[PDB]
Amino acid sequence: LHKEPATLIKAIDGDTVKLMYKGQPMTFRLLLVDTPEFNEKYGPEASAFTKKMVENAKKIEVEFDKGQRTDKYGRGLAYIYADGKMVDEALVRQGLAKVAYVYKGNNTHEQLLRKAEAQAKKEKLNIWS
Ligand SMILES: Cc1cn([C@H]2C[C@H](OP(=O)(O)O)[C@@H](COP(=O)(O)O)O2)c(=O)[nH]c1=O
Ligand SMILES: [Ca+2]
Repeated sequence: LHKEPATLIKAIDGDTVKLMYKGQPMTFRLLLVDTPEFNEKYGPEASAFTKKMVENAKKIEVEFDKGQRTDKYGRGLAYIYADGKMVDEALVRQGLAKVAYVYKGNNTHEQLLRKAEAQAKKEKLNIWS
């Protein structure tokens, strides 16, 4: 896989962000995770966590997987990095997302994320508390 440039336009919630990619605004849905909706338990903390990560970053990057690059809603499907740290993984490591939506062909980072989830759960963090 390859990292490509993007710039933040706006934080949305725990697992969606609006980025400018190839000069066009698009909403990205983070691969292989599910955050709670803002209205649900840990939803606000997930949203805040992603927001801080993306807003504090000097360099945002998009990494597409091998599969589908857009979903049925028009959202970009990619892993998102903030100064080299994957947001998708970080949310899972902190117990603020579950590994989820694992589809054939877009699952390169599955086992990385599962390992993070196991550690969050062992620590009883947030969702796992
Ligand atoms: C993360 C992800 C979501 N989706 C679709 C499946 C779900 O459809 P439904 O809307 O029909 O439930 C929805 C979940 O996204 P959200 O968790 O953002 O709601 O987005 C994909 O198709 N591919 C993906 O990789
Ligand atoms: Ca969600």
